[PDB]
Amino acid sequence: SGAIYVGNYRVVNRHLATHNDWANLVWEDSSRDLLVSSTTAQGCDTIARCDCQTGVYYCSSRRKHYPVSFSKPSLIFVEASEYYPARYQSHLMLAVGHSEPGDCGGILRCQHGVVGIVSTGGNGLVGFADVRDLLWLDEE
Ligand SMILES: Cc1cc(CNC(=O)c2cn(C)c3ccccc23)on1
Ligand SMILES: [Zn+2]
Repeated sequence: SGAIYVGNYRVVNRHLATHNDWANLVWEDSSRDLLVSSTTAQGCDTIARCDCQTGVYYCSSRRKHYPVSFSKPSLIFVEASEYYPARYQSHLMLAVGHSEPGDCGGILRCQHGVVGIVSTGGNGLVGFADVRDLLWLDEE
């Protein structure tokens, strides 16, 4: 579990969105595994605006933050899971690291801020849904 809290927005994995998230929907994209809902209180997280390929991610199944190198956001084939059939997921970055289904929502960050959240995994790889291209998260 986990979310990004920026301005009056809550960014979560679309497959973990609650009824309250859907009832207060701002934007959602199934191909990116992202859903954004509105909040009453303002958030503390800052979004990175860069093309970094190194950062640190939070792994709840180890209670640890790990430094990783990750690929640029791309269209990648993801194996079938409890939440999606086997399909191509867009704006996805991969790194070598541990992850389990429940690690979804853990933040990946760099020197400029939040880069994305854990979304996929298996076979010693961890995949992150990028949010750096969503410029509207900083305004409105
Ligand atoms: C132990 C162990 C090792 C693994 C292997 N990781 C996985 O299967 C998954 C890791 N993440 C972040 C996912 C998201 C959606 C669906 C599956 C996964 O799972 N349990
Ligand atoms: Zn950066």
